[PDB]
Amino acid sequence: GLTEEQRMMIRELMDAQMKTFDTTFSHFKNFRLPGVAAKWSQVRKDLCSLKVSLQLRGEDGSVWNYKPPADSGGKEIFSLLPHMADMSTYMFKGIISFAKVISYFRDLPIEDQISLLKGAAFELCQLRFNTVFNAETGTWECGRLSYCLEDGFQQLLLEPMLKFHYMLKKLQLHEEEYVLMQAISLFSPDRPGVLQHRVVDQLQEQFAITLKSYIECNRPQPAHRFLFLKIMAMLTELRSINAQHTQRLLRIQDIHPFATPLMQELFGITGSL
Ligand SMILES: C/C1=C/C(=O)c2c(C)coc2C/C(C)=C/CC1
Repeated sequence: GLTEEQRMMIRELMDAQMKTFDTTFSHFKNFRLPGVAAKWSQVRKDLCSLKVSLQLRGEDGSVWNYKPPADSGGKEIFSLLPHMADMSTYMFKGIISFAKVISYFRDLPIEDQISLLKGAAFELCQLRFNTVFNAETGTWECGRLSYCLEDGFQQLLLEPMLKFHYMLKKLQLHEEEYVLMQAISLFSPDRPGVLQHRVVDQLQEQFAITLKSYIECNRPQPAHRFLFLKIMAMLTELRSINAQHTQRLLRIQDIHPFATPLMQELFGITGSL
């Protein structure tokens, strides 16, 4: 029940997703691993919000498992930051590649392309991570790497990022709906520095209309009443989570540098003290 324009739009997004989302993480390699005054108090609270163990399954069948330390007043809270920076960077590269495939995106001026990616890279990363999230085990399954939430569940949903992943996974979205959420997030006209606000706003509206129509044509079930509005509310929440985590990372970065050059570029860090 979609127009030909809407069908081609979804096709171009799915194509970009297929080409740029390495769902097995096969090419995530050479990453770092944890080694074998009121600022610090808040950096202490900032880091304890995402507490995961790490599993690495080798091709040979071997398994390495890392359990993180407890917070005990020292630098041990930073042990996983280089690894997560390498992951973030790998994911960001895929997101940048995704955007550059999309015709609606490459037709924007280069300055707006950069402003949009700076604004949304983190959000599209989280949308992709949600598709590998296992809500039954509290684990993001990234091919041969697994990230498992330390253990109750009601106390984990207090952290906005974790509640987001559980609540989004519960909607049981299709691949097509995930990629339309990525586009809606990517084409946000009100990111800092955007100049073609009107063109970007018009593109975002078309992506949201496509998503609304996709759901109407393919989801008649009572469980999916208001699904479009639930998705748009999650995107609003994702934007809030994005803002929280940008401030959170800039605080950590300020006392304990860890951002890769790509992250610095995305977060506006110039390289000068
Ligand atoms: C909440 C959370 C953190 C992240 O969003 C990132 C980022 C960003 C990079 O690596 C991770 C680890 C990962 C397995 C994802 C979900 C857990």
